[PDB]
Amino acid sequence: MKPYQCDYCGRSFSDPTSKMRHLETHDTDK
Ligand SMILES: [Zn+2]
Repeated sequence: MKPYQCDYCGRSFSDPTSKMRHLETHDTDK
């Protein structure tokens, strides 16, 4: 078991897919 957590969020995603979208769409400054 290894939680796919976000380095900035501290939130553990149990799925690499949504942890992926969440990490790439984190780039929503504009
Ligand atoms: Zn995040």
